[PDB]
Amino acid sequence: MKGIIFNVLEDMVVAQCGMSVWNELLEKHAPKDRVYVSAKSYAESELFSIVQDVAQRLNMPIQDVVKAFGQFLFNGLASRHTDVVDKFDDFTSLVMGIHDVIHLEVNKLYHEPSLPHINGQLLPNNQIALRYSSPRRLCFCAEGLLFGAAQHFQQKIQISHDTCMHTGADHCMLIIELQN
Ligand code: HEM
Ligand SMILES: [Zn+2]
Repeated sequence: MKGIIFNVLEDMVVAQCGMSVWNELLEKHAPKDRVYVSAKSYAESELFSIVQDVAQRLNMPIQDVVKAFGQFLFNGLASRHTDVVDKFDDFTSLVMGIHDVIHLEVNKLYHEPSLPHINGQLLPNNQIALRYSSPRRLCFCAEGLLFGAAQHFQQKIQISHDTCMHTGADHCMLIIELQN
């Protein structure tokens, strides 16, 4: 888990709960004197432990917190990597470009990143079928990021997530319908 993800999480937690809460979370869940360097890889367990704590504090499902973070995360990534996002003229182009374009540019900018397996099909009814697979099981973060990307492009969307790893499947299937 690259530090940039933790950095955007910090922005969210600090903005919503204050720096003392963020530092408390780091004391509880990260090694002593932890500082998240954007380019460096960290144990994904640190991220999950932090988000698990937040979710339990709010008495919410962890996956709803993860989805909220995902939506927040798109702007966090877009802001830090504007050149990458600027490559896309619309929502559909971005989503269909996750596999080819995003994956490439991240591997160019980061040392040994851990990216999900994402594959998109544009269907003749102009729905997008997005397959997700990852050991991290962060499909709800993916769902959140898609909504974030939709907001960015001023595009309204609906997502059906009727196959999911969290129920035992070896992948998730996110059907994205663009609406008016
Ligand atoms: C709708 C658009 C996107 C989706 C669905 C998506 C999906 C994801 C997900 C779900 C993760 C969590 C890791 C995992 O699941 O294994 C991730 C990680 C990541 N994504 Fe994306 N992403 C999107 C856009 C972007 C963009 C625009 C960038 C720009 C650079 C980006 C760069 C990254 C980076 C740097 C990581 C962390 C990799 C690591 O921790 O090693 N993503 N992505
Ligand atoms: Zn899923």
